Amino acid sequence: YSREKNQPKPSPKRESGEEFRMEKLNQLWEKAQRLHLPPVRLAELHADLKIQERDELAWKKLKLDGLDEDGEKEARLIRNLNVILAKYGLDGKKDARQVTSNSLSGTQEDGLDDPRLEKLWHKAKTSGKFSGEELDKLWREFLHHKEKVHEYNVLLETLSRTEEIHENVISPSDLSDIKGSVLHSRHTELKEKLRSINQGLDRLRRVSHQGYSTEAEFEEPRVIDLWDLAQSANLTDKELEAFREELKHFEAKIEKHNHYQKQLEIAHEKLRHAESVGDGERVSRSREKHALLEGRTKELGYTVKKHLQDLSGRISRARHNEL
Repeated sequence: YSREKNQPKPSPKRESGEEFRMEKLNQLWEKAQRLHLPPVRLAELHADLKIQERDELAWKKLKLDGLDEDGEKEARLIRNLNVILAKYGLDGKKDARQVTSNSLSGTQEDGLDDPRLEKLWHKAKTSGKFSGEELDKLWREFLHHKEKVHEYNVLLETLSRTEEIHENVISPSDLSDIKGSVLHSRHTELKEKLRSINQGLDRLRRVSHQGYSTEAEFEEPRVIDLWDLAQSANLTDKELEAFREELKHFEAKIEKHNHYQKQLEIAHEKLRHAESVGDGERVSRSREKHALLEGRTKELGYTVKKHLQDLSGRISRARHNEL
């Protein structure tokens, strides 16, 4: 009834020892142990890891014999490592960056390859102070767009293939079939995600074209104000009169420049709209005035610069009576 059959139970020996030849591998094994997984899964997972160890030995021996050269074998092993961790989703990481660092560095120098990218990078870097710290921030979002876009495009292109299957896409359906949260939802996500991305790039354009320095770059209430003082700085009547008219014209000139700038901005908007026509009309006329207005603006700034130096020196001191 009992059927003892067998029942071995000899004294225990070596209650501990080394499992894997590597401590690192041993650590991972312990991690799986604490995780606790089904018997079948544990045996299968453990087996796979064992294969990796064996393969490692083989790779070493192959190199010893002298066969590997491209290094694809090692790359395959590395890729598998990431793949296994990726599937398990145990590829956890956190920011910390220890106090010490290799600070070694010594590889190929790279940064900008596409001329278009160099335009924005250099434009800001010089347009103001877009120092690699600020440029880096802009780059954070730049690549962010590249990665997100590739995911949407890559994923779309991925499922796009499963559409021309045996070349067949048509059925007695005005809109296939929608019952809620099916097709319409996908289209909405497409417009929402793409428009968001499109708006994102537009935002970057607006930031670089709008999110820049504001307020007058000069018109300081010090230099110009000082000239205004001139009168209160105790001057002669003749010099005061010539000065009064001189200052009046200076303030009037700057004011006029500002007016042109306003019209220049509006004119620019019209140019963009007119260009949308495609007929090429009004484009030439708008461009002509566009450059002319820009020319006067630049010319005015130049004149002010010279006037600033001339007046600065002459006003330095009304030493020669009427100067």
